[PDB]
Amino acid sequence: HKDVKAIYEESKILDEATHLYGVQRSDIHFIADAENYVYELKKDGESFILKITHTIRRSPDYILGEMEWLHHLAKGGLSVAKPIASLNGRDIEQVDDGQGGSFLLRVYEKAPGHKVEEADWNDELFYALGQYTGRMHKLTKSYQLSDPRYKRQEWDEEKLRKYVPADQTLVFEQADRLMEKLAKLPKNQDTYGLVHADLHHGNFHWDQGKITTFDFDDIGYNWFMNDISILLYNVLWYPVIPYEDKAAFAGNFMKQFLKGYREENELGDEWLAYIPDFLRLRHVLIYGLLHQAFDLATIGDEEKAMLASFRSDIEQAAPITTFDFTKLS
Ligand SMILES: Nc1ncnc2c1ncn2[C@@H]1O[C@H](COP(=O)(O)OP(=O)(O)OP(=O)(O)O)[C@@H](O)[C@H]1O
Repeated sequence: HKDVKAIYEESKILDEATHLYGVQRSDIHFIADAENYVYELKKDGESFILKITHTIRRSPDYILGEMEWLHHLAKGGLSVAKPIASLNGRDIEQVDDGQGGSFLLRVYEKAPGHKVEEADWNDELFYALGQYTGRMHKLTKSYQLSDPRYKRQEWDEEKLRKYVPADQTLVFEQADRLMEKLAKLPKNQDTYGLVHADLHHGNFHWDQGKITTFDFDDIGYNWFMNDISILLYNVLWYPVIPYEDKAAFAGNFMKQFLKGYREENELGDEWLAYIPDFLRLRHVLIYGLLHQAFDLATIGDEEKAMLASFRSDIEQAAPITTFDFTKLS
């Protein structure tokens, strides 16, 4: 982001990171610069990830909410990429930028193992995901926010009039209609809570059967089942091995997943009926995301094809898959 780029002096800030985490520049290796500057850190045969944002993008209060939730999960025995306390004991280190803002550094453990590959993509993985997500939801039920200042967002706070062309009347009607239905869903301790909100196979590592999640940047309050539907949406979108039949792959994924999940959390079967609304809601979000990403002026025929496919799905309230999830009772 250009306002942040304008301020960042990588060598100056990374020297701070050296003073703050005890890892020399030699051992700090650039990885990405999208929503954070991301570096891998290596020391004593161990690996860590360092992320850096800024106050122009995120408040420390906000990120402290994430840190608090990770601590709770780790404390309860869930394998997560734990934040690493700086030499001053902090999970977030604020580095003054010299002009009234701060860079926000944080370091996490590098999750053991690798992103899943074709040999790992099978019913045992989908079962394991189910077990792991069930443990996660179970543990979030006992999470106690320490103060309202660190409070994360509600399900409907990250719809598309800001980013979509204002003449797409039918898009907004369907989306409005969808969000109004969803607002009426019951929220209680056994249906709704702080959840990861962005589970896919880019966001976890697999190490001889053991899952560890990372990228908790966007955690928020949401329904347990929507947390689950977001995983489903992503695995339907970019599976590691392509599937032949969408509905039957959706059905089997959720069968394997729910068998594992039922070992670890009790979520009422009435929730199954709302998997297709939640898949549709994620479709709406993506469509809004692609309008923010795309410059409609400089966009080719393929980008417009993508946009068109999404647009007619939304407009016609088309199911993302035809599988009937109520049969997995
Ligand atoms: N705690 C962590 N443990 C292990 N790997 C991590 C951790 N955090 C981030 N990564 C990995 O380091 C990089 C983080 O980069 P970033 O989140 O900016 O990119 P991404 O959008 O996830 O993926 P890509 O850049 O490949 O499209 C990714 O390759 C990510 O999978």
